[PDB]
Amino acid sequence: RPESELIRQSWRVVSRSPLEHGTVLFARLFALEPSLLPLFQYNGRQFSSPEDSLSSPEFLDHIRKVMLVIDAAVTNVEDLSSLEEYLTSLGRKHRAVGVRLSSFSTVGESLLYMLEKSLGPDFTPATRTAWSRLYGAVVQAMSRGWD
Amino acid sequence: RPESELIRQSWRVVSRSPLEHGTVLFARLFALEPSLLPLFQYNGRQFSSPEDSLSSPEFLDHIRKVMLVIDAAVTNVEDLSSLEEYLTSLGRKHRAVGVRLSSFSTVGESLLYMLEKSLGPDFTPATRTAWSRLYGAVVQAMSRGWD
Amino acid sequence: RPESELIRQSWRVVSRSPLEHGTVLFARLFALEPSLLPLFQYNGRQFSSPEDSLSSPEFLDHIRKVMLVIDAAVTNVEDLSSLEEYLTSLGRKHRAVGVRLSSFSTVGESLLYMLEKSLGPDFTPATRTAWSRLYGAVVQAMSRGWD
Amino acid sequence: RPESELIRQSWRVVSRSPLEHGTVLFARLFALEPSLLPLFQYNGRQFSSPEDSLSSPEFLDHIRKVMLVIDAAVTNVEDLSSLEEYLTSLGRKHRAVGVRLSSFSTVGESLLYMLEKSLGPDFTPATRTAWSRLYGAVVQAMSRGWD
Amino acid sequence: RPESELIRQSWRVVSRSPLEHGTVLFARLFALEPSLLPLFQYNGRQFSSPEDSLSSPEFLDHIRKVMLVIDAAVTNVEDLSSLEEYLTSLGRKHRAVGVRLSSFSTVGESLLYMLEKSLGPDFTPATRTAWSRLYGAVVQAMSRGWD
Amino acid sequence: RPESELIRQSWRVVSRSPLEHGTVLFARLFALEPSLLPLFQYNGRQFSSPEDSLSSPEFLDHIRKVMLVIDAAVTNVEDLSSLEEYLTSLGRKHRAVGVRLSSFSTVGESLLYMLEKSLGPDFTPATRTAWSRLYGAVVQAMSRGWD
Ligand code: HEM
Ligand code: HEM
Ligand code: HEM
Ligand code: HEM
Ligand code: HEM
Ligand code: HEM
Repeated sequence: RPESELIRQSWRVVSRSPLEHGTVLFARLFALEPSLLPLFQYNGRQFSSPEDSLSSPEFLDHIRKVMLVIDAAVTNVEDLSSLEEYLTSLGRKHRAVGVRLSSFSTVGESLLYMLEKSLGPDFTPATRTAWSRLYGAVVQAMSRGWD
Repeated sequence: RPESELIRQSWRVVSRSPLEHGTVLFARLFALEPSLLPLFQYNGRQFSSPEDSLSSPEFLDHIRKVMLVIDAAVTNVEDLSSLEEYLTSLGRKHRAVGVRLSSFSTVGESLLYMLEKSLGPDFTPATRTAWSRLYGAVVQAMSRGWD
Repeated sequence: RPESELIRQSWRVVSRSPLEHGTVLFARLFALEPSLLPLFQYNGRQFSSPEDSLSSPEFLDHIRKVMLVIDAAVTNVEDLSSLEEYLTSLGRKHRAVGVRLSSFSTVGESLLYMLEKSLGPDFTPATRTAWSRLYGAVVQAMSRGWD
Repeated sequence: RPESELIRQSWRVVSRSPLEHGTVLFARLFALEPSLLPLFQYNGRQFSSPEDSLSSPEFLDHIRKVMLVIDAAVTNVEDLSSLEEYLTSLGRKHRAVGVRLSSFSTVGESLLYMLEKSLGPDFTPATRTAWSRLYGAVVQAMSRGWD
Repeated sequence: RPESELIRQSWRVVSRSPLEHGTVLFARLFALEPSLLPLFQYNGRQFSSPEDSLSSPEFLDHIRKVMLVIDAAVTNVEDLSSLEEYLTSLGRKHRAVGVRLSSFSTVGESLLYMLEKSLGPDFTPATRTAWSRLYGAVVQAMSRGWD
Repeated sequence: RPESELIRQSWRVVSRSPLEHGTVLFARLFALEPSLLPLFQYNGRQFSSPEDSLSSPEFLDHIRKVMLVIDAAVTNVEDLSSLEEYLTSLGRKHRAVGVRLSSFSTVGESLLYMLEKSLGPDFTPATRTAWSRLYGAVVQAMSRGWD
């Protein structure tokens, strides 16, 4: 709740260029968990390398979608239960596409990584903790989709 | 069932040189999930790098075994319950050797990858879907081995 | 000269979002030649991983500079001797920063890679050849900087 | 129990320089499962590359802690129930820090890898089996922490 | 000359399945020098990942060609000057395709690697030395192509 | 010369545990230039992966040798011509073992990387510059070995 400001202020920097920042998050994600790459299947084809995904307009569009859902979480940072229904169904989608629930922890690490690299000295441990708890709440809501 | 032909016709190309095609599938598998490499323990030793596994006659023999089980699935594409018992026990084996059930999804992605690269324009989305469902059925049967 | 049109038409697609396309080229470059990463030294620090470079405003600014020099080459596709002086000095710069001349061949491969992935079916072998020869001419001019 | 000697004798070599050997185990671990790297969060920061973790005094200190817990397992090789309580709580810790139980299988593979490379011809299949069963017992005790 | 037998006897094992062994050599080559991958340009396209090259009939055909040139070197192990002309022109080819002379040292390391993994205990240091000198002589002849 | 103190003070931290710091430098080196790994040939065998080199007592011994030569450069920071003869012959050695002169630039980047990670805030750009120039002088002397 004091850290709701910490979320708000830190997100301001990154929301100004969501694709550039989102591309950091996804490049980091594939570096940590390369087995996620085949799950982005567009026009019946699999990306061979992570740099392949960055040439795909559909993949970059998904980066934008991801950033908009995080942006919705920031907007509702003070009460995330308003998004529970939407997030539950987003979890069910991703379950359908083949994402394991556990892969969302790597996503969280990739989000925290992108924030640390963007904010530098401004990524205080209280900012880390706040984002950890906001992201934790998002994934909690999403996890409902897996049962 | 119409796609049983799609399975049959597409497999014809790859079954003519099963080791060459199987080597693609396994090179792709280790690229996506490097932590599978230590599970192939022959003569009490661990492969250091994926290219090490390709020099091992026992490892290449396992590639041939893998291709023969897929070949059996194609032969019984129209009724896979004939193989359920064999596949259940194959799952129990792999559980014993240390493979997590979830790793079989990466195997599926590696199989679809090898088929896409071998068939090129001939890997139609209906062919993708058919193989996804055949492979899904194989792993369903195998998953019984984990309980 | 007929292929000067091939250059012009193919570049139109990519010049509309130069950073997005340039990010493909650089991600590919570091995947092929990871030893280039330490040469981008901003504020006395070295990037640890390729995804680190994508969070750096200075690094992304260099991507934009790269795309503008290629854009100048396209503008002068019909007579590149107008840029020889500028390109010679750009080569001398890069020599100073520690880039080996030979690394520019990997850059060429990364440029052709980004074009192939962006143009798909539109990247005809005549388009490949044209870009190979335009890029070859740019590097020829730049190579003067190394003596 | 005869292999309790096999454990004892084989550990003697490695316990003389625990950090050097532990560094092998961890370099191998990150090579197999790169997604573990962000879990070592010291001073609110994430390591970008595995070589980053090797410059961290806190990370090297954790290597030493790891080796001391294995050393305790060797000391109690003949009766591991004396360590059950300590190990259960160590599991609960690691659960808290974000380690999935399943990641401990990769740790086991990394431990067996380091032992094979250190012992060479001396890593007999009976030595492999003994360490597999000792490590299996340690993780069994630790797994209690996850429920 | 005594080691001409060492060459002959050691090559016998590998020449029985040249593609399988050649695939080890090339997988190792791309692992050491990933920047070689774009040089294999078939039908105007670049392989994204090393596992892509293993699905390409043209790439596997080149593996077979490579093994046949080494096989010719073994046949003329006692007098390599008979192949100088052929090898000089093979060097000129490869120069044309964009291979740097220096990359042939990595090839040598990949050849020695494949031999070590295939021969195991049979890869004696005298066998290593013999192959080093045979390969050195082949590349010496090839190096003429670069001037 | 004022920066001779900058060299001296910064080296003090790292010389207290030369193997630990040297292991960072070499892990970084293989991450940037994997093709260097086969050049460390001990007992006629090639390391498959970088983590293999860290289990080798001979390889770790070479890390110690490397650190002692740098330590000699620091001791003679105020007049490096005293070491020219020794360094020239060290260059001739390395030429013999198969190291290309150009690979020593990657070594320099790996040394600067290890220093940055060890010194953190203490690695000022004047400290970077000083080490760049000291290392540059060492390699200049070594380069004599290549002609
Ligand atoms: C584990 C990493 C992830 C993977 C592999 C993944 C994959 C996918 C796939 C396959 C689709 C369907 C195809 C498409 O619409 O592009 C999709 C859609 C979508 N994703 Fe992701 N995703 C990941 C993480 C996320 C995250 C973290 C968010 C935001 C919090 C997100 C937001 C969205 C949205 C908004 C859609 C479109 C929604 C719809 O059609 O109902 N994704 N994702
Ligand atoms: C996740 C990837 C896989 C791994 C790590 C793996 C590993 C192993 C291991 C350790 C063995 C025992 C040693 C040996 O016989 O070589 C084995 C045996 C075998 N595997 Fe796999 N395997 C994988 C996937 C597959 C697949 C997908 C198939 C076919 C659908 C398959 C078919 C076989 C067969 C037929 C045997 C011998 C059967 C027996 O002894 O009862 N394997 N595998
Ligand atoms: C081998 C890959 C390359 C590397 C490692 C590299 C590195 C650098 C570095 C260190 C600088 C100085 C710092 C900076 O201004 O950001 C720089 C500047 C610059 N680069 Fe690159 N570069 C590469 C390729 C290119 C290419 C292919 C182009 C365009 C054809 C290009 C265009 C520029 C421009 C326009 C500048 C600023 C010019 C100036 O200050 O005079 N670079 N590059
Ligand atoms: C999966 C690989 C592992 C990861 C990611 C991991 C991570 C961590 C983390 C984050 C901490 C807390 C911060 C710290 O104290 O450094 C920790 C502490 C610790 N770890 Fe590990 N660890 C792993 C494996 C192990 C193993 C295998 C052992 C020994 C069997 C071990 C022994 C310890 C000990 C003794 C502590 C301090 C205990 C305490 O504070 O109560 N760790 N580890
Ligand atoms: C550095 C690694 C190498 C690369 C990147 C490479 C690449 C190529 C390329 C691009 C071609 C032309 C396209 C083709 O015919 O497939 C080729 C042809 C060929 N290569 Fe290689 N090559 C390498 C090593 C070798 C080696 C070591 C040998 C045997 C000693 C070899 C034997 C051949 C032969 C016999 C041909 C066909 C000859 C001709 O058309 O005149 N290559 N290679
Ligand atoms: C490019 C990275 C390097 C590689 C691949 C490399 C490789 C080798 C090899 C193969 C040997 C012979 C076998 C052995 O004695 O272990 C050696 C010896 C040695 N190296 Fe390195 N080396 C590298 C960098 C360095 C550096 C930077 C230094 C110190 C500045 C150094 C200092 C030494 C010393 C003192 C010896 C023993 C000297 C002798 O026998 O005359 N090495 N190195």
